[PDB]
Amino acid sequence: MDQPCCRGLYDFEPENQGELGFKEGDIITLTNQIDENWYEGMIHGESGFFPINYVEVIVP
Repeated sequence: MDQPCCRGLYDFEPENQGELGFKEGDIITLTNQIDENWYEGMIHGESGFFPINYVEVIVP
């Protein structure tokens, strides 16, 4: 039982299906993944992917 989290350094509005939208300070709960480049998780009530180059995982 463990669900690591991360936080976006820069904001971004979702424009492509499958991706996850968020802003600065937005904490996302990860528990999925696409590849070694972009991960996957959910926020509030939606799922999507978010490359590490846009967030900072708090819990490795």
